[PDB]
Amino acid sequence: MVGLIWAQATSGVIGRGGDIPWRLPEDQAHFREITMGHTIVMGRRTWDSLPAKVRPLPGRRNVVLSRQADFMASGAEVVGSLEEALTSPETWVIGGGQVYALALPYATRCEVTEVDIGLPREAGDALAPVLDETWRGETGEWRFSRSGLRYRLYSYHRS
Ligand SMILES: NC(=O)c1ccc[n+]([C@@H]2O[C@H](COP(=O)([O-])OP(=O)(O)OC[C@H]3O[C@@H](n4cnc5c(N)ncnc54)[C@H](OP(=O)(O)O)[C@@H]3O)[C@@H](O)[C@H]2O)c1
Ligand SMILES: [Co+2]
Repeated sequence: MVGLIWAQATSGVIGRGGDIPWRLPEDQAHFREITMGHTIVMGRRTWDSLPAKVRPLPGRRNVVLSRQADFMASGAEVVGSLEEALTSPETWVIGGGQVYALALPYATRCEVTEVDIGLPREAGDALAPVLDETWRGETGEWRFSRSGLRYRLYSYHRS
């Protein structure tokens, strides 16, 4: 099983300026529950975005995709291709925009947090991947985050 997990604004923006323009503790807890114990695969830019104290995320095989053969991600594996990372029962791709697009052919699950923030797309933004007609979706109810933004979970799946 390869799954993708991400949070997006209603516009599809998932990242700006190398970070994320919101922070929902509830979504972080959801992310932790879904990924805990499994492989997590991330692009090098997303690894860069994690603070050194939080890196690697605990209890998970942290894998970083990079074309730099000498890139060092202390506490993580650095691989040059996505296929190298797929050696575990569950693999969660945790971003960013480039790696979501790269991993989508391998994917049968997408756990998507829609954040009710009106965030027009700007040049340089990272965006959520486009899901074609093979994906079947199940939508949760809108919830209030303590941060003040509403959010809802979509669970997309396909054979
Ligand atoms: N849920 C969310 O909202 C969420 C989750 C994660 C990240 N983000 C955001 O997403 C943004 C980063 O996304 P990004 O798209 O800019 O970069 P990214 O996908 O995180 O990492 C891009 C890097 O991955 C490596 N890479 C990409 N394709 C590769 C391939 N085919 N083979 C080998 N290595 C490859 C390269 O690393 P080298 O340059 O080292 O070769 C490339 O520079 C940040 O803003 C981050 O905060 C958002
Ligand atoms: Co699990």
